[PDB]
Amino acid sequence: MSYNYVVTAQKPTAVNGCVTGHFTSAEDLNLLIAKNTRLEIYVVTAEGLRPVKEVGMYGKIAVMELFRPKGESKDLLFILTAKYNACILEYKQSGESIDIITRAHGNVQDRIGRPSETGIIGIIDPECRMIGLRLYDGLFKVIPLDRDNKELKAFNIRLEELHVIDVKFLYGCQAPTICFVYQDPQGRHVKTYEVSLREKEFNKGPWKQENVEAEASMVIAVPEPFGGAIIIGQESITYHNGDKYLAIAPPIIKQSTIVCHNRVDPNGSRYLLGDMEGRLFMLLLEKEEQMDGTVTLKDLRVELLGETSIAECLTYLDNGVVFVGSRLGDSQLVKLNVDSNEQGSYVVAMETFTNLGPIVDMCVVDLERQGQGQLVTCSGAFKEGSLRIIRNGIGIHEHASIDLPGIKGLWPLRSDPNRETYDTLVLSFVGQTRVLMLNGEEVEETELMGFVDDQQTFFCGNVAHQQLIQITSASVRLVSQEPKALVSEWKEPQAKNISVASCNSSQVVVAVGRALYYLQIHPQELRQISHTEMEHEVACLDITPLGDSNGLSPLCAIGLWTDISARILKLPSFELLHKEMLGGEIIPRSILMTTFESSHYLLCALGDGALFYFGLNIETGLLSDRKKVTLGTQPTVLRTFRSLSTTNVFACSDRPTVIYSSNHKLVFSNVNLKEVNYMCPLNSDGYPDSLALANNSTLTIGTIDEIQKLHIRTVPLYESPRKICYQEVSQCFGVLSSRIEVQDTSGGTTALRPSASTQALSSSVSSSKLFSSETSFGEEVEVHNLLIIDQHTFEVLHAHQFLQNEYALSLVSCKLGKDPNTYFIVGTAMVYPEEAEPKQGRIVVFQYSDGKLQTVAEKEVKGAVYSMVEFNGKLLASINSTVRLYEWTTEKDVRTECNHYNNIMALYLKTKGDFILVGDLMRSVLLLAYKPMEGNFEEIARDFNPNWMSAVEILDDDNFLGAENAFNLFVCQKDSAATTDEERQHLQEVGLFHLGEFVNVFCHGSLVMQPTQGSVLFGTVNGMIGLVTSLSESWYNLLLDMQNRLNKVIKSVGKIEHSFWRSFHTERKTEPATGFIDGDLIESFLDISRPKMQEVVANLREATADDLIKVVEELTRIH
Repeated sequence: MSYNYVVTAQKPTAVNGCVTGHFTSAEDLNLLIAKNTRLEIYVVTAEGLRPVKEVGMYGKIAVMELFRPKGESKDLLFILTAKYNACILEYKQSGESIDIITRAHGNVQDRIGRPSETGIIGIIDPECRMIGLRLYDGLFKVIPLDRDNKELKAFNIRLEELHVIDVKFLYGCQAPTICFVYQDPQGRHVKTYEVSLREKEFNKGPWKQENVEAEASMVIAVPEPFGGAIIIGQESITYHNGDKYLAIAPPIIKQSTIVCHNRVDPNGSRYLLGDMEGRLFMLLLEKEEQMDGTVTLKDLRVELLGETSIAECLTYLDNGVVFVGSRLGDSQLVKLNVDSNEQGSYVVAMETFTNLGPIVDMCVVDLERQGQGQLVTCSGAFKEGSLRIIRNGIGIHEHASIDLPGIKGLWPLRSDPNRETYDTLVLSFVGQTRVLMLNGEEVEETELMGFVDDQQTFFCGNVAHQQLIQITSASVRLVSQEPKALVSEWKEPQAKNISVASCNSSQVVVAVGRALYYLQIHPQELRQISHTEMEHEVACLDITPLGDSNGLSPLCAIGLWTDISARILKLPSFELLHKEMLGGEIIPRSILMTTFESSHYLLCALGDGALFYFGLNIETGLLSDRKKVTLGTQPTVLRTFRSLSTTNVFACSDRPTVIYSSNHKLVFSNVNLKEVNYMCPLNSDGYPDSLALANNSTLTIGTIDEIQKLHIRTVPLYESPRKICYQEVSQCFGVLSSRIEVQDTSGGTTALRPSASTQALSSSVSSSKLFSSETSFGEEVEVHNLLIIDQHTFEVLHAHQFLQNEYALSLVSCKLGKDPNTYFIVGTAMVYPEEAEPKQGRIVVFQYSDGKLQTVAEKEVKGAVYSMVEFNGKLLASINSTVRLYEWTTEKDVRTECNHYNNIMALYLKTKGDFILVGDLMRSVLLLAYKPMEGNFEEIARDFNPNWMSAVEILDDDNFLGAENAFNLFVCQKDSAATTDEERQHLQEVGLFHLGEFVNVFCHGSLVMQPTQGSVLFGTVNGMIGLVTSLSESWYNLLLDMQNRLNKVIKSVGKIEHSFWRSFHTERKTEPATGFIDGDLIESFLDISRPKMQEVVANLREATADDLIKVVEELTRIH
């Protein structure tokens, strides 16, 4: 009985790979960035990066190189997956659309062979003669790249060298030559082989085998004008070619390990090198032009250019710009300058891109105290360490709220000449019009000697010539602004109510039923120009300069009444241009024509809740892009606001929505408000970049946040955060962090930079004497702290430092025993350098009150305290293969009963309100319940068959979620079978599914606000935030069917079956997925085309596309 649903909440933000070339067009410079399962394509330009296509793969990308075979117009992309999916790709965009076509594809998995330390390595020979894969110890796969072999049939060559460190094909060879650094006793060396694909063998290197530094770990092939290879290790860098050898031991490098490199100049003359500690260096190869032998190379040299944030991936874009691809911190675009600046850095940050980085731990908390939910995460590592608050939707800060009922409309008001901005706002009612005034934040009501106070207004804008138009239903008026009066007044030649308004600034378009009059605001006078009548009744009109016109407006858009029609037509005349009939009998409420960028847009909202979106030429009006997307259930009221430069539309509805721009589409995210019936933008003096917003019965103004479906706040810490616990009563968080210091001259550890725990506002250091038992004069130590962060400011209120070599591993916020107070409790371990497994630890009790952090109680323990949780009233801790329950004395002391415990090593632990427990010992999951007799736990049940756990969660009384270090998820369940002794002792695994991420933390909570059931989010190493829910058996089945029908249709990038991708996979076993659905796949159903869509949804059970789009949209709202 297990039936679960997973979706991505936030795609991965960590950068794993990033290569450079011309994939789009021969003469076009791209940057290809690899996330885990995301390939992101950019075109480099003057500003920075212009995006073009963002695909997702059904696998983790492990190798990403570009290359161009003979007779090949631009470069192809080669990619290998972690699950051994090879493929070559081509970028094809001709038409309006773009496509990654799959030239070739195949699975290079080998039945035998064990995965080598350093992992999958993928290289391509310089004349593209082959693909070189190192996947397994003692094996080198070769893929011939000729014109055929569209299946990437490879062959293997035996490799006598059991442990390879790195490998690249060498440059300038009359035959595939590979250069590698392997290891055997005797240290490590660099050997060579030629590759005969005429007969599958290695031949013999173009040169002999030399030794290398024990830590040689990167091989670099340098191009033809020098050839040879560069070998980087610690404390030395070297050059190898033939009987040539150079080498340098620049001390600058001895410190951290060089981790990545990238070619600056194609001469091979310069290279970027990145540290673990984030230093960027420039390597430079000193040429020498000899008489008329050739161009040789004389010497190497390394210069520190500065620091970037820890680089995984590094890539000289162009013109001194470099992309920094980070996995432990934010990525960035950075400029190299020739002169150094202040700080003496040749590097300068131009742009930073968010990385939720390693989510090491998290929790959900309603920070604003509103029924919604926010994620707060411990993110990053070392200097890149931080907190992120992720919050859903766009929000708006409120200032003035008037208890004002019934409002049918809202238009700006500038009561002065051309002195800019606005000072009065006008509110259409029911059958009235009541003007205001603003001497600031003041909101009095007095009218104008020129508008009507008993005539519902349909418009209240500005024009020219000292003029304020008020289109009433009875009469398009015109007001004098200096004298303050009536300049003129228009009236339907019969006396017929104006049904629908429309006024830009320099011109008008009323409609009185099916007829239309066009009137111009000329010098102190209205000016009739036209009359046409429509096949049906007019529901709504737009006039607005959509481009190359300063108020005199070309077109006129329209939604009609019986046939549900939308139409664009030429205003001077009203001649029909062309139109789109839609469905149903629900009429259009609103229609809008607004431009954002290099696409002109025409939007049409129905009155059931639907919205449809159009392409328009400013010039003709061709029936351009169309698809049914829904919003609230009420009629939307479209409208135009001022944001930044990229100004946009607000959708008023029972579900307030914004339409922004991203790559070149228009965002579609929620505004976090009850319901907005109408809204006009603003500038006004007492309320500056505001917006006004009515409803049922209120009025308010205010600004607008970012955009994205998710808002993210960063809180830098300059140090690793490790755990986090909200403590409401204190209105703050606890976060365990560690930082690195070093052995100074006095040995004393010091500090590499200031950071949360050192820069803290208040401070304190442990002072216990519980221990009293050696060090190296120059090395590294970690120093751990508990930080107290205010949930509003996020300042480090207080930082407590632990004992030397004490590591905090676990954190709790709770109340214990009968004590009213709420403590932060921390579990630790004395981590001495040699003897691995901890012999000692502490359980410390801390209190935060009036403003200080007291150290209530202490309690020594005989081992590391890997984790703990507040059970029912006692405190349940896990100490090094032992589980104990602690009682909180009424005298304020934590005490246990050694006659009592359970022998287990719970790395991970959870509890269900009952007396239930989910532990983890030797790769297994266990369900234990606290029996008050034996005063122990009872091992109700476990999951036999290993599983290297990384996270764990209780879904409910009988279902338990597990996450393992193979990127799989699983669900164990208490089997309800006879013989309630043993069958009931083995919890069977009722579900499996290959996630693709590495889960570090589970937690109950949601990000959306106020029918599936249950909700569990998880954070990963890659920054990706997931979500897991339960379903009913019918939904599981409808959806399971859905999936199958869905694969048949959707074209998988590198032609990889979704069924294989999601199939559970650990090196031991391989099974298909079960009790698992990915809404990720399931939500792709919306981006498909109708023709494809009715191809799905064909036999169960009305089975409608429209009907089935409705369920899928109802599932998107889970996040």
